[PDB]
Amino acid sequence: PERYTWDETNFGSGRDTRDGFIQSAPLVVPPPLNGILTNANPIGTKNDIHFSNVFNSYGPLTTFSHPSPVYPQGQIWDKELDLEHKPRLHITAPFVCK
Amino acid sequence: GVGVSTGSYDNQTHYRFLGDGWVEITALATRLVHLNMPKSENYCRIRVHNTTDTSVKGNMAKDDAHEQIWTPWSLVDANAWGVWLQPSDWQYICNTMSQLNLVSLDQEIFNVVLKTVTEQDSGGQAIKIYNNDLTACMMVAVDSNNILPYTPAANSMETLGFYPWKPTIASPYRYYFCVDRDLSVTYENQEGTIEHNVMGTPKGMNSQFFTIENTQQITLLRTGDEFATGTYYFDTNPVKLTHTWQTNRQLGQPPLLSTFPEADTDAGTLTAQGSRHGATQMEVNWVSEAIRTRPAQVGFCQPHNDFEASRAGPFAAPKVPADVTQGMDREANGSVRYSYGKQHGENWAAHGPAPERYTWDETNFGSGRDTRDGFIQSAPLVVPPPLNGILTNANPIGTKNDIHFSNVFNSYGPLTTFSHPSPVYPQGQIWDKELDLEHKPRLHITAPFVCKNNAPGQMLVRLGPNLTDQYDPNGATLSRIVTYGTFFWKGKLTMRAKLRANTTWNPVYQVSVEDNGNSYMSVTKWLPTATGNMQSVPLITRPVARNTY
Amino acid sequence: DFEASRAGPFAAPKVPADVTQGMDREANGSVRYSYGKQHGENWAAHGPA
Amino acid sequence: GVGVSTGSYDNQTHYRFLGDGWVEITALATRLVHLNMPKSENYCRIRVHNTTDTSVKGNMAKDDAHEQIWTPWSLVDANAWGVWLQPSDWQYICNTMSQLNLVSLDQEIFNVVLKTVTEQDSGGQAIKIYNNDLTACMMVAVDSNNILPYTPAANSMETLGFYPWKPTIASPYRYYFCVDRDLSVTYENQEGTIEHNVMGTPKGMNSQFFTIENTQQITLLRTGDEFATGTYYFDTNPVKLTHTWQTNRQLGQPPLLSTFPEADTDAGTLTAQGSRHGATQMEVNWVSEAIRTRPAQVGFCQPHNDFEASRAGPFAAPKVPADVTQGMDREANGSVRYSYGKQHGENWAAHGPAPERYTWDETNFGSGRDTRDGFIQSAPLVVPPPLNGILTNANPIGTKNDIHFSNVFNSYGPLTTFSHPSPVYPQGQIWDKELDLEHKPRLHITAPFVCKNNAPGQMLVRLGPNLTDQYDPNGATLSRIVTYGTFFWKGKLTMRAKLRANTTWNPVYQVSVEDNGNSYMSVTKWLPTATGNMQSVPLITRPVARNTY
Amino acid sequence: NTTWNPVYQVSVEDNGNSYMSVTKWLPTATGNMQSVPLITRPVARNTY
Amino acid sequence: LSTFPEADTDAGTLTAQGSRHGATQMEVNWVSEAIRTRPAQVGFCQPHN
Amino acid sequence: QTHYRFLGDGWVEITALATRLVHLNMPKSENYCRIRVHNTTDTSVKGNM
DNA sequence: ATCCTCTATCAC
DNA sequence: ACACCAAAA
DNA sequence: ATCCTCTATCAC
DNA sequence: ACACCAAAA
DNA sequence: ATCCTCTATCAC
DNA sequence: ACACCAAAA
DNA sequence: ATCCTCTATCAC
DNA sequence: ACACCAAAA
DNA sequence: ATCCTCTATCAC
DNA sequence: ACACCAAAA
Ligand SMILES: [Ca+2]
Ligand SMILES: [Ca+2]
Ligand SMILES: [Ca+2]
Ligand SMILES: [Ca+2]
Ligand SMILES: [Ca+2]
Ligand SMILES: [Ca+2]
Ligand SMILES: [Ca+2]
Repeated sequence: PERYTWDETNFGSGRDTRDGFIQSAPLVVPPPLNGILTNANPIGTKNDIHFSNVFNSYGPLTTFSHPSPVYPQGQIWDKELDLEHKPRLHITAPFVCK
Repeated sequence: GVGVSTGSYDNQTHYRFLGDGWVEITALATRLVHLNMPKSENYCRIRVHNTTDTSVKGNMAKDDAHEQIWTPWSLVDANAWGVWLQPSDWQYICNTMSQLNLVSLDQEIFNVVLKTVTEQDSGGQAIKIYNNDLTACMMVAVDSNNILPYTPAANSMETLGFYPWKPTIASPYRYYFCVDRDLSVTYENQEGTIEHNVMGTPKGMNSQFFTIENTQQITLLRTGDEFATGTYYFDTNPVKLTHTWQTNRQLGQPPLLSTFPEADTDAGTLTAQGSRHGATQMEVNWVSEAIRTRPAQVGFCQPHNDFEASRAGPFAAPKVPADVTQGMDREANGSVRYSYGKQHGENWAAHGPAPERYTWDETNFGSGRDTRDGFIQSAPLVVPPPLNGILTNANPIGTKNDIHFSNVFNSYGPLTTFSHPSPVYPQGQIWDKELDLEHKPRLHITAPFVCKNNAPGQMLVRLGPNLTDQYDPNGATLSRIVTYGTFFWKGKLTMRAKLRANTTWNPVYQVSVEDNGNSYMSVTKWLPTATGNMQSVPLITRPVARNTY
Repeated sequence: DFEASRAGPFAAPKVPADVTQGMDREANGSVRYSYGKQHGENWAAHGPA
Repeated sequence: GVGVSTGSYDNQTHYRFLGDGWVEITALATRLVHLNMPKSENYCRIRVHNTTDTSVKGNMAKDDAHEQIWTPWSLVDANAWGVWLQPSDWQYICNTMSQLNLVSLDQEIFNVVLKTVTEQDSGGQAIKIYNNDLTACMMVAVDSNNILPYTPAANSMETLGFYPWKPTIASPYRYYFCVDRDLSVTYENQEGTIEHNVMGTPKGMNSQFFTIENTQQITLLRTGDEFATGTYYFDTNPVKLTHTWQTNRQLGQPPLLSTFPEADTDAGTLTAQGSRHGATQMEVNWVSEAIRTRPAQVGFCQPHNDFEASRAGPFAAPKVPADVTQGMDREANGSVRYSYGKQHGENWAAHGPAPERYTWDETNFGSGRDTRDGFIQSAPLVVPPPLNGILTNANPIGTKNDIHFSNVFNSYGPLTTFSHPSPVYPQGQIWDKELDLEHKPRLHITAPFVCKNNAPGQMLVRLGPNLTDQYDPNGATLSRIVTYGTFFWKGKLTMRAKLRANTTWNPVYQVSVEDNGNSYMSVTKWLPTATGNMQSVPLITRPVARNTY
Repeated sequence: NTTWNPVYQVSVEDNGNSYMSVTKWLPTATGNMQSVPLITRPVARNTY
Repeated sequence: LSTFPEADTDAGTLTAQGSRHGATQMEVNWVSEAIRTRPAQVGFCQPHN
Repeated sequence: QTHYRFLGDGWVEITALATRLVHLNMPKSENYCRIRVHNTTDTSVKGNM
């Protein structure tokens, strides 16, 4: 089968794991060592597993953009989960019936 | 056709009282603005790279990389409490009301003054002669449709004077352009190099260049002309004027007493934790205020100094302000630090360029978090936890000594409910536009009022190019008669509040002043000096206790 | 997730859910009630228990 | 009576959408114009002879001989796309519409500024003082009846600024007069002399001398005055916004296939040319796409560098633009070369007087001609032609090595059908007057729109003679107070277009931009510099494929 | 249209090695063709 | 801006981070695009696999 | 076909027309089958899940 | 306040 | 946009 | 375009 | 000139 | 004379 | 303050 | 149930 | 056969 | 005789 | 069950 990867175009919303870092306490001009966790330091003793793979930035002030539709192959509309508490959207498709 | 004023000075504030204790506050702002020729005759796409700082290993959190577009136009922002109300008033409103809300805004420009300067007396010394040109003109325009990007002046303490009897000037219009900056991570000295600290060039897909002239209707103003706004109506949500306290530990039914105090000293007791009724979501066969079930989660844990980065570069993540707690964890519960300066506070007689600063600690108690005491137990709950049976604010993550679960833990979720921040009196921003993102943010920390629909068009101004007898278009760079001007600006801001109701018993915290002391609230602070200098210190908004359940 | 504020410490509430084969109770917020004779109990149950 | 603006700045563009996808585009142009005293106080009948160049043997094609009449008046031409629309817009229109047409024009002058300069400070150094005279006036007039000869400014890149935030000035009014110049033919060095390179004197029968003052109604404008045009209605033919391709070889019924391809590689075959049905106008008993009969002739052969001459002197014959073809035969299919300069493109930071140039290759394919392959066979057609049985682009005419049948062959005729040229975005001319010749030309290469009836009267302007205390009419030549001025010009241009329909399958060529590259279409080109410099590069008009049969 | 500077448009390109090459949305000699996903939202927005 | 470019090459400069006006939610006595206050958070960090 | 109906204020009413020839043969199972699917062949590996 | 060289799209 | 050039624009 | 510390001799 | 001070100015 | 990127709170 | 953004504000 | 590349001789 | 191609067919 | 901290689901 | 919280419930 032929395959195609779709890279979303909502820039300014993306994230570059490499440069993402958490400093500490009381902010310091140039951080020590044990004063900043980076995408190098390993979590739970695994070499390649970093804070990224477990960090969730989401929250109140977290605002973003609805994905886009993909021309051929893409899905158009979709039903909504019958869950008393719904999801802010489906990645499955663009249009979700209210 | 000239020699007759075109407007009228009025910097008053009216409290119109209506029934059921509703109130119609009316803000009157009049101000004298000065303005001189924009150095660049055109639009400049300028870049800014601080290699001088980005090059250091630890330094990144000091990154100022970006590329703005400099417009020869100047903005007229009044979006800052400090511009409308009088110290005392803010007192009054806060000490007396229960809620406040934006209603409508009305702006007005008039009494245009245009002058040119001629540096003469070359036959004697070096003097300067002042005189006004009548034909000369000014230019105004309003981006009502908001085609241009939003540029809040408080976003830089560059709004207008908070002092009426003293003039003021305008911040020049400048806006961001698309680049795609990149910077690597490093610490104190480490080893190797900063692998790559790049900037970048304009991308076809996101290049956006506007021009006041191709977007708005510009109006010419000579001396006798005058300009006036429409009347914008705010479509916003009101802001409570009361702080809260209650935390998950104090929500509803206090446990039942079995032991009653004897004297005003000793306390009382409850029933056996083992043999006590109630509910919990832990397996233990007992009960404690700590583990008892509550309606929802008040406040939540936020990640400390979460510098994240995108094609733009790195930046600190914003975060919902909250009480600092005994833990004095500021950066931990998003307090904010302002750096205002002499048109917005400062003393006045303060020497040097050193700006005055103020950190604001939010008053929504019961919502704060004390990092120290925060801890995660394990599995199957155990009375007193082992060691490898509880992670604390001591244990280090990813091999770093000072980095703990706090700096990466995010408590947020469905049951996580909190309170909208409060406004800061002088220096504070009032309203703000909303991000055009199909999925919005539950609020902005940037300001109190966020417009549900479209928002106040920004008011742009610029002097008109006063030409000389010599002019060649193809000519390198050329002369223009020196010129500058002034004009008054008048604003109208209407608000709606209601009087608070008294129901307690025990009096309650009120914003007050104090005799000549070393007290934060000391009259003298809001008083003139012998030479006439004064400062404006932020004031408490929401002096009175609320209730949340 | 015992968190704490000016009030003191306390366990964070959490949306109940199925426990799963994993029998992870405290993990998917099941709730434990401790009612007593006007609200259940047998009746002939002895002691304050 | 002064100190109050008389008009309003607005350089916007509105797209009014109506049903059936029709559209009403509205162009708004506002511009600041500067103007100084006309050196000649009168009308000058001046002559121009470039003997310095005409004298050489090969040189003639460089002849600039003529005699113009210099009027102390200045023209205000806005007839140039670049003045109305914004880069992006032209994109939009072209990428989205299917046709465009002129509708109406409206001009307006206002906010007059008149100043005099007094060079003083002779008691110190050498300064210049600026100040405005109120009583002073400006003069405007409109040759609505078009008594004066037409003088399109694009006919010289001297129209108005294409950049709004930057001022501009006017081209002075000048027009041709009757002489009867004559020049002989010569090459590289030859022998003998240039037999006679004469100019000549005014002829009684064709002498035509006009004067703004005896032809128009001049209106005086002081500072508080203002002037405004009527509202001209264009009576013109629309311009398609699509290029074509099909050539005589692809018109209608493709021959019948007898052999069908096996794989995406190999091709298919037709039927025996001998044993194939169809029609031709050659005697041969076979058939081939080359000789088959077509509806008519698409495009035609034009004579190369056909310098012809009349009582005026020599000049190159104009010629209907067309595709250049693989043959890259520019001068052969009339592409055009423009030499614009900084108010009309140029970069800006380009050094020296060197003007920037651009050659425009027409996009009406299937209409072009490749000189190389063009050939004439003989009599009675022969399968493979002899030698003296076919004249090619190798064989020389009249004993000159490089002069072939092409340079003298004219393919034009009844069955010769073609396409109207296209407009060029910046720098291009919009409309034009028609020659008052009882027998007209099927179009002008000069511009897209030619007025069927009368046309837009030219707008003339001139400053008024500011006299001194000293004046003698019989006096040789005399003083007048230095003076110069400015004013804004506002134009309104309305157009009508319709949206294109999508019917293909396969997407189609669209005008787009590209990331920071070495690409012709690179955002950066239409962007400001750090000091604020920018250029305007011509853009493709008719990006989309049409159909002609 | 409000910018100045033109803007990204979805277009095709001559017979190349370009992602956007007419030929992709064209039939073969035996009549074969593919459908390649296309860009939705070629044009720059604004969010603030 | 406090420093204006000379030629289409070199860039411009800002004011002293220490001596610059604005607001931030970090304790430092300076200012930088990186730490400055913004309206809200655009995009967010998601857990990998 | 596909029609672009143009209305004022630049609103547009697009109309999609789809016609297609469908083929269909007898459903092998005459009934409803509750079938199961386990890929032990892959689930058994250590890394694979 | 533009209509084909006047006034005068005067020829409406 | 009448108002299309020489009449009945 | 003056009314008792606002708007508002608003309390007429 | 009501219009007077705390209501019904 | 401010309404969500035009004109046009035009959608009243 | 309609006029809440994509329709029938 | 043919009208100038859609619907729509829709522009009657 | 209006219904003539870019408007008011 | 329950309506979001008063009177007052008073805002109907 | 208006009566949805800050206006015109
Ligand atoms: Ca609008
Ligand atoms: Ca005439
Ligand atoms: Ca006239
Ligand atoms: Ca008064
Ligand atoms: Ca408007
Ligand atoms: Ca049909
Ligand atoms: Ca009650």
